[PDB]
Amino acid sequence: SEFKKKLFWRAVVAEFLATTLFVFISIGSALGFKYPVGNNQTAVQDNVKVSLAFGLSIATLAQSVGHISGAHLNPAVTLGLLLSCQISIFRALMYIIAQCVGAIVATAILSGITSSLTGNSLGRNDLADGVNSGQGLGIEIIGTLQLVLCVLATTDRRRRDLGGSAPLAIGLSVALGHLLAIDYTGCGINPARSFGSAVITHNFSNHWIFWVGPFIGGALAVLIYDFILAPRSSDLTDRVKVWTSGQ
Amino acid sequence: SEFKKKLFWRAVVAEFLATTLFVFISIGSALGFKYPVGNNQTAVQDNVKVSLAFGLSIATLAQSVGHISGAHLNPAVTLGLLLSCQISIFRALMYIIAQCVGAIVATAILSGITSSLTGNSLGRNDLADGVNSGQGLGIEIIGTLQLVLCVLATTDRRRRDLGGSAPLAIGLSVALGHLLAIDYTGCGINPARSFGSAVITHNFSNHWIFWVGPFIGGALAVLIYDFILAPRSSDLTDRVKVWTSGQ
Amino acid sequence: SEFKKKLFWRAVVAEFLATTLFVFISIGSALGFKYPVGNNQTAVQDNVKVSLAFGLSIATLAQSVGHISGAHLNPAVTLGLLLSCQISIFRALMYIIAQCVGAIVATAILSGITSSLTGNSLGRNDLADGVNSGQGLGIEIIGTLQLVLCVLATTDRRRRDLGGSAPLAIGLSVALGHLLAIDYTGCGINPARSFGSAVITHNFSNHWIFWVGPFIGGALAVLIYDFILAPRSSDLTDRVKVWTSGQ
Amino acid sequence: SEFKKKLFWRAVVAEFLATTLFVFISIGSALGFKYPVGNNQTAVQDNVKVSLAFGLSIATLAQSVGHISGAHLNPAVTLGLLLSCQISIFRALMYIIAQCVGAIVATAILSGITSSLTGNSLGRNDLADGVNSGQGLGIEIIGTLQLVLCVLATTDRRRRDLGGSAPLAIGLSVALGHLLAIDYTGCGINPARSFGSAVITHNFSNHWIFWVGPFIGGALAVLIYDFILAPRSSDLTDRVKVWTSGQ
Ligand SMILES: CC(C)CCC[C@@H](C)[C@H]1CC[C@H]2[C@@H]3CC=C4C[C@@H](O)CC[C@]4(C)[C@H]3CC[C@]12C
Ligand SMILES: CC(C)CCC[C@@H](C)[C@H]1CC[C@H]2[C@@H]3CC=C4C[C@@H](O)CC[C@]4(C)[C@H]3CC[C@]12C
Ligand SMILES: CC(C)CCC[C@@H](C)[C@H]1CC[C@H]2[C@@H]3CC=C4C[C@@H](O)CC[C@]4(C)[C@H]3CC[C@]12C
Ligand SMILES: CC(C)CCC[C@@H](C)[C@H]1CC[C@H]2[C@@H]3CC=C4C[C@@H](O)CC[C@]4(C)[C@H]3CC[C@]12C
Repeated sequence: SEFKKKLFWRAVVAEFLATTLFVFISIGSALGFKYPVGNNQTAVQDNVKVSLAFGLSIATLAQSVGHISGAHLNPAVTLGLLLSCQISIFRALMYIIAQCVGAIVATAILSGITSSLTGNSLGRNDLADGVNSGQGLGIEIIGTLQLVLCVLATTDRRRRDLGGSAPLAIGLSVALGHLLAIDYTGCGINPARSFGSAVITHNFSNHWIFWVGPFIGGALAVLIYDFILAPRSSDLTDRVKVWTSGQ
Repeated sequence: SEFKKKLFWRAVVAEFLATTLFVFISIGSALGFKYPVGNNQTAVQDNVKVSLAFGLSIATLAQSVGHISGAHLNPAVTLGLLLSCQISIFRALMYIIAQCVGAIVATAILSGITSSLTGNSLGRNDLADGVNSGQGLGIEIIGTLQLVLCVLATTDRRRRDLGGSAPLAIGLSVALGHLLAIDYTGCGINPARSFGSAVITHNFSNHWIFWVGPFIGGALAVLIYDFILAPRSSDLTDRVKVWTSGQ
Repeated sequence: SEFKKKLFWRAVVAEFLATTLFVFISIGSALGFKYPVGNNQTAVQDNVKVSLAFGLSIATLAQSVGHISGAHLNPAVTLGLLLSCQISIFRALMYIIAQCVGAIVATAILSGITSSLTGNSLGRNDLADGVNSGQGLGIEIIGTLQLVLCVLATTDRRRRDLGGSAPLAIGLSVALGHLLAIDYTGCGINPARSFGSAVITHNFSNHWIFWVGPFIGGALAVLIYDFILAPRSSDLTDRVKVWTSGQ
Repeated sequence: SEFKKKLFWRAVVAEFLATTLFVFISIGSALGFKYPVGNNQTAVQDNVKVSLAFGLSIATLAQSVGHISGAHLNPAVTLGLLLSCQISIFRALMYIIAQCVGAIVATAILSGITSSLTGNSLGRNDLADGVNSGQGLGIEIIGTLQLVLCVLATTDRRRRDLGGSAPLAIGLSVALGHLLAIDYTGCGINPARSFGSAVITHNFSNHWIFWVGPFIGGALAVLIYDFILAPRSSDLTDRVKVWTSGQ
């Protein structure tokens, strides 16, 4: 069905390119504070700068490819939309693969560009001092929960009171998550974004947190928005059939 | 009437969950500047970061549950909407109870997560040096007045010139209040948000300010918007009947 | 005509109250960096905080009273709308008087609240070191020019491509002007806002700049938008009659 | 055709004036951190302030002259719209000339205003220490690519899901590019903006990067958005005829 449709592959390529741009721009803005290399200054990372960079990248790329691919740009958001029965399993898998490949390519290109930084971590997400696995896991769970909840509520298609720009809302949610989690874990929040940095830097220390926590948060957000707050008056079998049909 | 309706209880649970997420994310972003614990640095709290975190949390959760619960997320805003005769007394009481419980739960969860911080105040609102009870009370009154005025003017339902995103407007109002009041009192502005921190930290010093001042500001905003600027051409008895009817 | 209409006086009172809230909140956020008084720290004023406070105050109060008074909140913007023949002369004079009185009241209330600050200038706009009268005058002219141009283009009523929130656009224009002019002159940009601080602090040094420059910028913006970019296909006599008719 | 139309010349003058205002305000906000001159402090440039100034200037001027000139304000964006066959070659050339002249005039006026700064570079874009020609070229390419992609996707005219303010989206894209590239190259991103500073400061060191990289990024964005993601079902000859017809 969707395997032989041109629009599906265009959406996959759009997700790949937009994830590449998002990862590259956001991590490049995150690593900007270490420049100039020659100037010896005790520069402090600005959380507002990085959070706004992530949020505006999400908003801009969502405005770019919302009508083309739905503007997922996150394996956790894609998995949440799969669990809310909006996209097919094959589409979700292709989106996750494209996002991971794009993040890896973007991180490699940035590491080539930012090769002058000694000991460059390429914005790799890791636990800060004083934060163990459980606390960072909970922070990631809450951030991805609010992000997936915002995504689900924005793309409900049953609401006539919606106003403003949906890409702006998604970007502000991402920026909120970053303002929350940068000081704690660097705000992984995106399994592809952390996975690309882990692959390029050859460091997978505490990498399971940024793949499990976002998925748990997305699943909790789906459970809440679909069975507590705004239930849908449809049979479960029909929504399960969307996984094998994609419509 | 509303006691036996499923939608009312779904709205109450939505208010509870959204208040939990708001309090947790906002206070976690406020306490982020103290990390890493091992690194001994004279870190300075960024007011822009905390104000944007509060505002974007308000905007995101309002976008999430506006069609479900009305997106109050504030005992002062709920009391103002009660005094403007838009919601029933029972609904207002349930919203206040849910917001307080959610704030307490969020503060407890964050204190569990942020247990590594020595002498962690959990973002407890208190008077700064040089500010007495009256000055902080006035600052809180003005901030809650502008917030409740924005909420009332946005949800007027008689205006056809409204544009953009209403959750964005509410979030920007909250961020404005925080930019005003963080340096003075930490911008309590929300009786549930301060109440949860006071309960968890077992400190109620000058806690009456953050419960009286927001209520006074909300009442003043209701009085202004309903009897000076945009009066409603309806009898007072019919609006009083909304308290016992909820319609 | 308009002297005996209730809506005109409600609009005047709305302008007064919104200008009071704007001046109070914005200057209070500007003076926040000097707290705590007891703590001896070399605190540096954050231009982003003050600019965002001014912009969000403008946006929130415009969202509050746009349908009531038109949300001028600036003697320069009011004079520009008078010169673009949208409001009457009496309405413009009443708006200017109300804005000045509200700014004076707000500055007095804040000085009462911020009395603990030694040598508190109450956010009085003055020329910085290295900037003479001409340079600050030009900066104020450009800032008010872009602000009045944005106000005129937003409230054109002939454009069907308008989107988003107009109060948000006006607030972002104000924040842009502040990001431009805070380091130079403190971004007066509003004759009432500077006038209130000058009256309360009993200091009128270089105060003519903040009353002449904004007016010149507004007049230039009106001239441009009405005779170079988007001319109106109406006789000049009919537009002059709006000054004595108000319709 | 368009040479004898008044609206075309009004659009050209609007582009000139808006580019002048954009360059002047943005570079003035960028150079604000060096004041006061007499006060000897180790002031650090705030990237958030400069990025927000650029973005809000773009958004405000786009809101001002979108219905008049299309709000290009960038030779790279104008070239991208020419390559996407939306504007004529003569219109693109006139827009580029007007933008360059306006940027030169704005930089000269600001240098007159900011003459008190010793060794004032007038915000001239140059490679930072540790960044060679290739890395800065790639950063500029990516920033202009995302900017032109956002511009093309926003002004598609085939999308009915668009919401919010398009000038706000363009301004947020510009602010995102600045948050990315300020630490690396100062975020040239606009050939006119860098060209004016280079002409006024009489320094063209590494100036080819800020004229080649933005053009490459715009061309890549046009290629992507027009042949990979959202192809148009029209013959190439008809779109080529727009270059000589302008319709
Ligand atoms: C992503 C695309 C569209 C734009 C960026 C690609 C180009 C400009 C980038 C990507 C990889 C980069 C190279 C990566 C590594 C190095 C080694 C270093 O010692 C000198 C610079 C050099 C040789 C870089 C030059 C610029 C470069 C070729
Ligand atoms: C709110 C939900 C959905 C997510 C967060 C819940 C989980 C991940 C949090 C909440 C309470 C947390 C615990 C609170 C206290 C402590 C004691 C400390 O010495 C080690 C960590 C530990 C044991 C935390 C581990 C993580 C934890 C269990
Ligand atoms: C504007 C309205 C709605 C709210 C603010 C008004 C009230 C709370 C403010 C305005 C003026 C203020 C007073 C101004 C001056 C002083 C003197 C000082 O040594 C102690 C505090 C005291 C006595 C302030 C107390 C609080 C105060 C009374
Ligand atoms: C762009 C327009 C609308 C507003 C700005 C124009 C005016 C106010 C500006 C532009 C050029 C400026 C002059 C440029 C250079 C100098 C030399 C210096 O030693 C004293 C100030 C002085 C004499 C400036 C005074 C103010 C000035 C005349």
